[PDB]
Amino acid sequence: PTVFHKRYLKKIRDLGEGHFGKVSLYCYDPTNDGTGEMVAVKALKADAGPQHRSGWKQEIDILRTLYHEHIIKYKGCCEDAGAASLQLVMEYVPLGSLRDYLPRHSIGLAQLLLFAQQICEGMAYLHSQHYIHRDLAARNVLLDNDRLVKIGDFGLAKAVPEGHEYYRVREDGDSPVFWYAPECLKEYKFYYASDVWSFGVTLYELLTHCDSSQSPPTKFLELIGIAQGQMTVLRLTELLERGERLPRPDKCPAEVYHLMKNCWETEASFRPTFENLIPILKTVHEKYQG
Ligand SMILES: N#C[C@@H]1C[C@H]1C(=O)N[C@@]12C[C@@H]1CN(c1nc(Nc3cnn(CCO)c3)ncc1F)C2
Repeated sequence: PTVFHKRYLKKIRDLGEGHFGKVSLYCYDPTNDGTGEMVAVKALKADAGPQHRSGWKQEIDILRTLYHEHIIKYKGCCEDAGAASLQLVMEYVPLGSLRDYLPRHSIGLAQLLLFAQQICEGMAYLHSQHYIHRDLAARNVLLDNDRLVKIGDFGLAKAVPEGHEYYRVREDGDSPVFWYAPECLKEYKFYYASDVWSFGVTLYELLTHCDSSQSPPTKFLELIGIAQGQMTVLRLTELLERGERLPRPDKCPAEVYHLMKNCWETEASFRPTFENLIPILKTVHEKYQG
């Protein structure tokens, strides 16, 4: 319900961008004095079509209904008269994404597992509200402080229809295929368990400290090759069905690699849920923290 008056919004810097949107850092100063608040403002590009505009209004509604310590805080909206929609105003998460932060800050295994646990808490909460994320990756996990992480973007999140166990996708060029389970790539169905697969890929990112040369697109494209025409996804699907997986990251314990592999079960029903992961991660964290 909170309305931001565009007259007090001063742009500081870009925070991220996608195909049909951009997130920017703004100082919202209704004075000019030191009572200024820093906010993350997400805007839909003016040239976006009806499918993206309807999806935008759904995204804004999704963030309004979500309130959890490991989910970015919705702050309000303001009229985006330039794009003729609304701008989603959220809290500014100061340390940015783990994708940006990890290659520059060598973080201990213990803090990595704490983040892993926190992502699961935020995800079990999202699944309890009957939503699927569809874009769980380290670029979407924001660092507030060294002991606090938040899921910071919901651009692809969808409500799971009432008497159904999955959502039917309709794959696009923006689909994060390298974080996707076989059932998403093949049958065009996204289950709650499909997010658990993406969590396994996010856990692999964290354990590689988000090193570009070890990234899921880099590692999978080395396995598929580049002279494959329109067949990257088909080749990805068949390597996954042969049981090929991203490798064990350097210094990753065998137990945590096994947990990653368990999130990556080909059969979606064999994967743990986010509720199952929480006491497991709690326990593996206490272990390493000690
Ligand atoms: N459309 C579209 C766009 C692609 C979608 C996008 O940018 N989504 C996001 C997850 C990114 C970052 N972001 C946010 N980032 C922050 N903090 C922050 C500080 N430094 N940095 C840059 C190093 O990461 C980011 N606080 C809130 C956010 F909301 C939201």
